[PDB]
Amino acid sequence: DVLTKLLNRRFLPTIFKREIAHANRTGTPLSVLIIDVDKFKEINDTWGHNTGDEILRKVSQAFYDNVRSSDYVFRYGGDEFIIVLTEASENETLRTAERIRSRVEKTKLKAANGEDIALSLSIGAAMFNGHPDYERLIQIADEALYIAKRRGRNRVELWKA
Repeated sequence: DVLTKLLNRRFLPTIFKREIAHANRTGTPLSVLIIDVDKFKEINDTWGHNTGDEILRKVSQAFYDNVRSSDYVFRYGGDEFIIVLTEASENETLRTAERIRSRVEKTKLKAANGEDIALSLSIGAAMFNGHPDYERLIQIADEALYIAKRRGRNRVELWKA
C-alpha cells in the first residue's frame, strides 16, 4: 500500500525545522512542491471511491519514483500533497515537478465504463530563502499553486517576486 507510506501532515513542522537549520548551515538548496490532483473531487463523485483511491495510489507512486529517500512526501489535504526536496537546485526542482506532472498526465486509468480518465496535476514550487518560518515557504508555494490552478491546471508554477 503506497498510500500507507505518505507522511502525515502533523510532522511538517518538525521536518521543516530540521531541514531549514540544515540548509542554513550547509548552504544547500531546499524546496517545496505543493501538488493538487486536478478534478479529484469531481472524479470521485462521478466514478466513486474505488476509482479515487486508485488515482491516489498512482499519483503517490509517481511521487516516489521521482524523488530520493532524503526527500519527503506528505499528504497535505483531501486532494493535495507536499513534497519537500533537499539538495535540489531551482532547476532540478522544476525538472522534478515536470517529471511528476508528465508521468501523471500519461497515466492510463480506466473508469467503470471503460473510458480513460484524464489525470493531471497542478503544482506550485518555491525555494527556501533562509528565513526561519516554514509557514512562509508553504505560503509562497501555495500562491504559485493557486496561479497554476487559475492558469488552467496541468502545469507547474514557480514562485517569484
